[PDB]
Amino acid sequence: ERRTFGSYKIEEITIKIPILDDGIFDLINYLLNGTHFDKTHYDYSHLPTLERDFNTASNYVSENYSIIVEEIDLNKSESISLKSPDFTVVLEYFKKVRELPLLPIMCRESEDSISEDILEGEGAVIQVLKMFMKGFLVHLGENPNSYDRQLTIEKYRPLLISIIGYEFTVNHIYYQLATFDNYPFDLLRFQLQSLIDIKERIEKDGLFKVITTTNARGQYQSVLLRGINGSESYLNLKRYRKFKVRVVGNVDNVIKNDFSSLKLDV
Amino acid sequence: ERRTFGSYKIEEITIKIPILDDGIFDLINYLLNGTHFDKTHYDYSHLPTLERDFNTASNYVSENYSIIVEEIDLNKSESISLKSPDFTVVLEYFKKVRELPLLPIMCRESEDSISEDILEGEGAVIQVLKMFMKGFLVHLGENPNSYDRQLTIEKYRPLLISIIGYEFTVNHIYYQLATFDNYPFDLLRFQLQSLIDIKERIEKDGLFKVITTTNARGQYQSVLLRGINGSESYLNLKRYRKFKVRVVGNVDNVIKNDFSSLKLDV
Amino acid sequence: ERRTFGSYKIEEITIKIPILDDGIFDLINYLLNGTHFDKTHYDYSHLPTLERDFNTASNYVSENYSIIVEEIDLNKSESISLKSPDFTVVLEYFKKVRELPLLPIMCRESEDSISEDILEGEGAVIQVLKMFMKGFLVHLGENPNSYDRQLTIEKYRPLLISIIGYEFTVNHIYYQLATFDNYPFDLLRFQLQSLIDIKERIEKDGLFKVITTTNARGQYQSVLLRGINGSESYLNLKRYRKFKVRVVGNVDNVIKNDFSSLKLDV
Amino acid sequence: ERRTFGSYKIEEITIKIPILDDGIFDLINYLLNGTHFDKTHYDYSHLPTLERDFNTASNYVSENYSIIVEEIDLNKSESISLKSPDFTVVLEYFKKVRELPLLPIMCRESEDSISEDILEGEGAVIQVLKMFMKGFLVHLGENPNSYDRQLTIEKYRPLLISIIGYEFTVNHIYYQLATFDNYPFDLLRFQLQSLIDIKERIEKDGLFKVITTTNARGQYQSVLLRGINGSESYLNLKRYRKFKVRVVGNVDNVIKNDFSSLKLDV
Repeated sequence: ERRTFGSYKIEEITIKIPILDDGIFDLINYLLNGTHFDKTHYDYSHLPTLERDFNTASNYVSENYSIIVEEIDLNKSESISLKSPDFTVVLEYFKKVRELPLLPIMCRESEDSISEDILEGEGAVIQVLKMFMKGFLVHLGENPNSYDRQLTIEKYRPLLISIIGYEFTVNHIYYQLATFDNYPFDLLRFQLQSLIDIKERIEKDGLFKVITTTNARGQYQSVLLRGINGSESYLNLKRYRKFKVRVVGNVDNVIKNDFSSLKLDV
Repeated sequence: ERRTFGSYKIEEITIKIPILDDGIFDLINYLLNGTHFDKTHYDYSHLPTLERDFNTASNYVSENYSIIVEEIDLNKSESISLKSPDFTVVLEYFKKVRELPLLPIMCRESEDSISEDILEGEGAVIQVLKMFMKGFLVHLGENPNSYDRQLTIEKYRPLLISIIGYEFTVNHIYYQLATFDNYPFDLLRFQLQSLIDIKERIEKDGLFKVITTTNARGQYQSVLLRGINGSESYLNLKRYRKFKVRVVGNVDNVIKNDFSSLKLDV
Repeated sequence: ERRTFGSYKIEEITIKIPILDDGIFDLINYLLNGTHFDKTHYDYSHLPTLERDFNTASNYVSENYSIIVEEIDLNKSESISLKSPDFTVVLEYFKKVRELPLLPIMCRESEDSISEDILEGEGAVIQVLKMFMKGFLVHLGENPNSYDRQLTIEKYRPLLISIIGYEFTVNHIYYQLATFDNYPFDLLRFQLQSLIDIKERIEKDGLFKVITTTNARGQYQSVLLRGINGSESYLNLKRYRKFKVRVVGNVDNVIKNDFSSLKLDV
Repeated sequence: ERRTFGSYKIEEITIKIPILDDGIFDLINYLLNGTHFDKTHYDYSHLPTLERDFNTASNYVSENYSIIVEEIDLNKSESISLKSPDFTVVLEYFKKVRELPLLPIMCRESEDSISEDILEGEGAVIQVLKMFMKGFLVHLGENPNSYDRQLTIEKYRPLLISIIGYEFTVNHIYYQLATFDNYPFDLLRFQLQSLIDIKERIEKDGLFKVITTTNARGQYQSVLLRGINGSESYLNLKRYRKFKVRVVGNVDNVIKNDFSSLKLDV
């Protein structure tokens, strides 16, 4: 059941709406386990240095996951969630509920205080995801679909966001990609080229804004990104699921029998 | 939207049951209109003399259809049905209901009284359908499916029946094919070869039996076929429908754009 | 209650979804009556020769509308609809239901048989709409909104289509604009520039495809456009309404009174 | 998200009723925290000595609030309420309920017994609110609305009441303003001028009346104000809420792109 890396799939439901398979839920679980590409469900010539970054980031995320795996109850569904711009994972577990800020880029006054091996671990993670998106887009271009006009990149926004955060804590393409979660596929297929213009001044003074609402029972902090149009968008939760894969098995038919051979009447 | 002749298609529905597209409902309508293969929704090298028989039978069925088209009301859905062994078509029409015995082979005491042109018309029809089935089976062998074990030939039984009727009013393959409407696909894919054995005696004395039930309000006549096992099966009605084809259009994508060309960061 | 020509407006509803006001329903009614710009609900320096084309097309559409106005019953809501690519209007009328193919460009084997005054009338209509869209887009750029990322050009597709039809029966911009009814606003605000590439070959052989489905009770004809990606889209109905304008009246306040004048205590 | 001080806002709801935003709920919370104007959600030239009184009163209210903050449970919505004429705040708190008489002016036989710093604190509070109302009214005059005829000052009555209490425990404008909670906006916009006449005799003998009803389970005390018409009104509870502010963010669009530049056909 192997597949190319960074893939997506399209499935139909009707009462003919399609839905997309991301390559993330499984990707998240793989990074949870530190699993290596060989023992994965996964033609990568144009993917330079893919494996070393892959497995280094897999291990780094593996121990980070273990950091909270240690506390987990035996007894204590799966509805993993992600938050921009510190790109934090969110879990739940019942008897029959935690988080981790994978890439905190909002404020880091430990540029040299944090050890360089940890920094390289995060850099490996962010580059891995960067190339993962590059693969996902190559995949989009490689095969077009009837349903290319029905959905948007919207899931992947925060990852691109994390990219630009590193950019400030070290671009035009990834930024403007992030700017439109609602952006459609074949559009990008058309105008990957001229995505060049804000020019310098709206990002020299912070890429994002931070606002807290004093809800009188707490302090709902929130991050408010600004996009190259010079505009803004609130960051929002996005609960995940993952489709229960079909039992279907490959036909792999070998008989390929001839029919003219049989002495049919005429 | 062209396709190969004699095709079938497989469609999924779930609350993952598949259903088959026959190539008959459309085929019936085409024979209704006498339409020629060029102006059809339809790689036929192994189909000898296909076109001349095709269009001759199309015309013959066209006038036969007109025989009852003349009487039809303007105002007076579509639920066409077929009956073995005279292979009769059945129509309905409402304001917002007839039949025709296309190939009556039960009793014909007009072997020379019926003109030879009419006889050639029916022979063209029966051969056309014969090759149509041969194509359908070549199609089955050409592409196998996950769902090859889920359905049977059951729709096409009466046509094979009509074949054997001509055989008596002029075989092993088509007979035994007809014998099992419940017969599965890939089985035939396996054992097309040895389908040879009843030997002479159960068919010298009539291929079928005829029984009428005196239901006290009418005489329900019925034909009871016997199969090479030396067994029997009652012939049954089979109401038809036809799926409302999807609006889907061919992507026919031409851009096939490169991606390494864009100056992505790394 | 005057407004600039070719305008749009944005209105909120919630149980904060916005909806757009087109400038079409009213525009359609104005062309129905042949009304001139002076006696309209409507800063047009950059609109060359606007009035002469405006009123000529208004008159032409007025008589064309009268062509079916003559037959209308006294007694016999309003749910006007439009169809590409002949860009036909659709009406209904009850006691307490027609159409007209305004710009038939699918097939016209009367290039010189049709008088030149009629041809100039249609050309005036199509240019009028062309500039109307140019104004609509200037309007989009002039004022951006919070909700610029929530809707698409989708209403106006067929008009752009009619444009390209004239192009064949005499471009890159209007074509690619039409190609994406789902296209978002501020995107166009960004990349109006580089919209240049199919190159010659997919449009030399017909801009559109025509397919009829033999639904066994009729012949549902349909037109299937192809877009610069080399892809396709089915053309679809779009029922219209028009919001019942609010009773609101301009405050136009004139008092602008001072307050420090009153002998407030401190 | 800064705004001018003492503001109000107008919001629409329909099944087009408007509602007003006060500048009080937030103001109450700010005085709860002793917050200073700089770190507030808030062009004040005509506001003399605003900041010193602002922050002094903020601190005074802050400790007064702390007086009951000390007792509050950790675990133990928000429905703050105010009562004239001692202008007392009212709170509630649940697991998942107190008051404070901010400006008791009904009876104070401690004119010199109460220290002068406390007295200056209350005087700062009352002047702060006095100017706050003056700003609110300047705001009303500065921008008029369609809905100026749909609501009344009714929320702010008790504050004006507290004013007149100080007047006795040290006017025509603030008194008559208080006299009509049901008074409409643009009226005041018209006749701020001649609000002069009861003349001396109905207020020399107490501004208000006090009546207790022996409800046989308690003593429901109540204060009964008298207005310059020589009439009366019972003082009433007014439960508060505060709208959950919209997530909306400022567009702050910067592109302001030209359109004639693109080589549109005509």
